[PDB]
Amino acid sequence: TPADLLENMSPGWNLGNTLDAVPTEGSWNNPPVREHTFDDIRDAGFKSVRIPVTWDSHIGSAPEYPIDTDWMNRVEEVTDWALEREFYVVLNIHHDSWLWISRMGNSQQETLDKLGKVWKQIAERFKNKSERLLFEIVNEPTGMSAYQMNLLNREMLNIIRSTGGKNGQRLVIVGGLEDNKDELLHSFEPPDDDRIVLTYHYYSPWDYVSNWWGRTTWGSAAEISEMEEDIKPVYEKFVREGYPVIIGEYGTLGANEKHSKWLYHDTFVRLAHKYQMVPMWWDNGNDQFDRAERQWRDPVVKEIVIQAGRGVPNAIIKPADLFIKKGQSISDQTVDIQLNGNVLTGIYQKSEPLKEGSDYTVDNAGKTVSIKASCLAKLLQPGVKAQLTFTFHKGASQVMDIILYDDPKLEKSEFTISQSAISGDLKIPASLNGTKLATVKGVVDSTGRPVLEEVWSWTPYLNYDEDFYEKDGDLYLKERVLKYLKSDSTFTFELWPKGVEAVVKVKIT
Repeated sequence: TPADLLENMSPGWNLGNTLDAVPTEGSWNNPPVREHTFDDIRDAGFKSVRIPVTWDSHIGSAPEYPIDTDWMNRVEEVTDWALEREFYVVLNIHHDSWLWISRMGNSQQETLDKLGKVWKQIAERFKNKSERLLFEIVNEPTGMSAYQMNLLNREMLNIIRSTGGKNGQRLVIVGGLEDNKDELLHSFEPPDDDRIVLTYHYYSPWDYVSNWWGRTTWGSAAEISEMEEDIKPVYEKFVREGYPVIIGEYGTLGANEKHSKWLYHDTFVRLAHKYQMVPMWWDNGNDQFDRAERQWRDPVVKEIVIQAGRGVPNAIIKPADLFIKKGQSISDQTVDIQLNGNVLTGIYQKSEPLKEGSDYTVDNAGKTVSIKASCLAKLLQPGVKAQLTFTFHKGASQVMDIILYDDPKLEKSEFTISQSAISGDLKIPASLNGTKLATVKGVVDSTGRPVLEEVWSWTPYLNYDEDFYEKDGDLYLKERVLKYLKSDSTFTFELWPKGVEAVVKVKIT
């Protein structure tokens, strides 16, 4: 049942940008995966792992398309490591989707024949593995009609089932075009098979999860309702008619603001759990778990996923970052808690409890905390001076950073660039003094229009990572942005806390 799949697999995590890298494992930002990484993911409490695999460069010539023996052995080695740790494991065909499977539209007979020969080999090799191994037919398929998609699912499923044995009953994961929710609802037709699982990916709102166009925060009543409105119809059409469902990918993709990130993950994973959908977290190796340091970049959001993935609601504090300016008058500070049914059990500085009464008070409802000013003053150069851990009877703890900040200071605020010597990003050395980068906008000085008008006409706000970023306290404008510059322009780096900014002028010769 869908309930069974949820109990057994929720929550999951993706081994992203690894076996799916191009041309081979280790070609991108992760080295080839080490066995102990699976021990670390198990320590975290994930019940399942998705192992995206890109087969492309390891597939031999027509007509038999033999998969390189060393590659097949490697994929089995990693898959076995995961299975030995009692994970439910999803094995797929990944970036092949746009590398060659998208030739389906223009050359179906040849492409479908090739994919069939590939799936037959994968199915044969993994035929005798535990039922904890699931096959996913193809990641985010594109370049074909909805009819072709349905045909592809049917034909590949038939190939897997025809190998017999344990593959006769193995769960197989199928979706619509682009693993898209709307396609699943409207153009997808379930194969006639009672051992399939449906899938879609979820990354909405795209501009929030990616921090595009200044969308730095998430969590309005409208946004929460829209998220449930995206998910509920898949439950109504499919889950309550008995189809298990896996959300093969979800998560933030560069969004950094802490409260919103925590709220987004708690809300989504709780909705997934509510509607009996298995949520599998996307992590490209730089997003969440640091495999080299063997620690999570944001431990709190991980604990939120682990608890919400088990149907345990998490309490959410606001603010998550408490900004106090150097020199400012220190008053009692209010912390609101969205309890989500939980009860606050204490507030700690590491292992040392704060004293209720003198350090802080709580209202009768237990959801509004006042941190007394003398306590704050004791807790406090700019930077993180303290971390307060809010513990709850159930669910993840919330950690609030106490940050002393001051006005950000730029060594240089005006830069000259020529249109013919542009090569690499523009570095803007800064002393951010405890502040954090939120977003950036760029305006052409003479016209008042967006610097990137040629691509995004409606806004001057830029996109995280592809246009701007912060690194080691310095600010950067990407080469992409510089190439669109025609005359003198002004960039406004908006920081946390809100209202703090740094203005940089760029002169064009």
